[PDB]
Amino acid sequence: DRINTVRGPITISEAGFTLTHEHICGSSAGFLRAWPEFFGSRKALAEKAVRGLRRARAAGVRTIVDVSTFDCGRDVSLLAEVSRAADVHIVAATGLWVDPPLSMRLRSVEELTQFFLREIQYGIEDTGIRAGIIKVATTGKATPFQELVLKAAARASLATGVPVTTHTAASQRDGEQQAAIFESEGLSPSRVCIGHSDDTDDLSYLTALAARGYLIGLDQIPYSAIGLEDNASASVLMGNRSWQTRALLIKALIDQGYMKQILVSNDWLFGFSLYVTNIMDVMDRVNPDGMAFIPLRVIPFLREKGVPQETLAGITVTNPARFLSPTLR
Amino acid sequence: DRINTVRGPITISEAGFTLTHEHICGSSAGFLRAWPEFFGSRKALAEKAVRGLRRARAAGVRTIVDVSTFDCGRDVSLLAEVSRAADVHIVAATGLWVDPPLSMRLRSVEELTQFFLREIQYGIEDTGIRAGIIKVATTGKATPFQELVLKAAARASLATGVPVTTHTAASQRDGEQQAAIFESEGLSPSRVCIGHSDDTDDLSYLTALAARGYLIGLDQIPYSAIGLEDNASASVLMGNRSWQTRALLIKALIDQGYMKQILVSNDWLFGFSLYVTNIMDVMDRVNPDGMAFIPLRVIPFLREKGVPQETLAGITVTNPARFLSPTLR
Ligand SMILES: [Co+2]
Ligand SMILES: [Co+2]
Ligand SMILES: [Co+2]
Ligand SMILES: [Co+2]
Repeated sequence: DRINTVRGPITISEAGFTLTHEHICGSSAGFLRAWPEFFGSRKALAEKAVRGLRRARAAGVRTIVDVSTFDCGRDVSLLAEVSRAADVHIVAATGLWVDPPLSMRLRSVEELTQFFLREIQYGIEDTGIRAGIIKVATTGKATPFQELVLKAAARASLATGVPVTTHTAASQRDGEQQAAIFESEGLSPSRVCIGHSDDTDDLSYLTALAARGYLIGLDQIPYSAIGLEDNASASVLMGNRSWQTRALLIKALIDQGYMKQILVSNDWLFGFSLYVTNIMDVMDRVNPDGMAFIPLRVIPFLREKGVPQETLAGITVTNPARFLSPTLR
Repeated sequence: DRINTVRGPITISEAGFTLTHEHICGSSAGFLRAWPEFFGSRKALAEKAVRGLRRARAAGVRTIVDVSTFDCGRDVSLLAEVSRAADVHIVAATGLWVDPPLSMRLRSVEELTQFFLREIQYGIEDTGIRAGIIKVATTGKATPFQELVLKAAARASLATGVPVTTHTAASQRDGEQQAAIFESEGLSPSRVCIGHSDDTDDLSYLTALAARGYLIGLDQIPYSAIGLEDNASASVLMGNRSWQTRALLIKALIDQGYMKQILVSNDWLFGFSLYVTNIMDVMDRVNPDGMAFIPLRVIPFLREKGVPQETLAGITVTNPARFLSPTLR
């Protein structure tokens, strides 16, 4: 029926063209509040985000999913503010990313489940803003704590119908262990997106997941450190393949007959404190289109390579709606 | 000649009997706001904290220094709220503890100096509340990042006259390396307290630092896991020496001529998310006096051993006043 946004519950039909993996600000918990000058200021960060969202909107984007968790420095009232100013829906996330603090690392699976459910059914902090997605992450084989997080995510999903989205190291085929763990919890693959899947050339790894009912997150399309290979921080972050190479996996998955299982995005941000301090400037130099990269560059590129209009709109409208709309299957 | 508190600057006289290493809540950045139900509720924690402070105040305490940092879950507005309600002065801290998030770990010594100076000179978050102390931490030999934190603290202190206080593993003799770094930065030992120094009975270690002019933090006096031996968390946290063993070190340093270098405290808290879930309950079971433990139990203990009121007054009033009052020397 309805989807939780930072401005309240909306009908599925209001989502329209959705980017399913983005960030307003990728930071750490409390870091934006304690040190806004890292980002110019809170106001300059907010203005920059509103500019970016209005540009993506002019290009046809109606909704983004901010998959920043607690430990990724999600600041939900910032998300609320830029949503209202830009008139772009924003779905906020719960879950845990790859930098949980000690107060999280020491929690049991039952405690974590209570936490994730809190931010979905009760709200995030004291904002009354409720998460419409759960974000989790592994980086290679899951640590014992990550195993907890994945189970807690599956359980929160199973109690609410809110889907799970993942950060992976696709090159190490993380999606296979993630999926094995999600299924052990009785979670339906149709409530799970295996993200960062565009970082691999292995089309078999992808179609198998797709054939199992999972969604495939081809969500870092503009990421490439070509031309700046000596920037270590950009190189680890963006890798060494072209955006066209990343974008061509969309076509490949379509040609295998799995367009229904594809979600595309930019994984873009407007502030970034988690690498070298000017990583955001370096990324903006790589992709001046920001979040409008998908509608402005990827969509025409794919149409030029022969992909039908109906298909590109199914991937950017139908699939996100079917993914976000609350269900157990 | 004034000390910053959460309710504004106070005179030296107003500080009175001061506990120099305490916590309202030991947690992680943003944890209390994201998950207050871990602590019953923010209201239940506040009320416990307020009752706690009123009790300490009835026992003679006028001021506490909350040495919770950003990454130790400092919530300065909670500190401001409980300070007003109980009419106990609270000095807030800057610095970093042992759990810095990625957004902190990637920062340079120059950036860390900037952030610490922000919190001292500009204010904590958007509160306008200024830190009156810098807290740093090592656990054995400093990591590459902890070296940067220590250097940045020395520099911040050097620019403001605001003192530095440390978390140590006393058994690893951390004070010796902390001192060497601090001195290499040209920071006066009179502006530094080497904390958690009561965890060891190594007097040659303590008197060497005390001889250099360092203040010695005997700050976990009520910590003892005697009785609850099989409690995993309580033993690691509190060790196996009785409180009277910890307290005797105070008398030890007095008798070796160092009463002016001694600062005493409980290292007590009213919420704690950094160990097993019910750690606060267990600790309250050990020390039902809370922050009143120092004035109600430790002070009379020393008095019975023949330590004059004049000497006790100097340790609990004069010493904290000389320590907190801004100076480079
Ligand atoms: Co990611
Ligand atoms: Co992301
Ligand atoms: Co400590
Ligand atoms: Co402490």
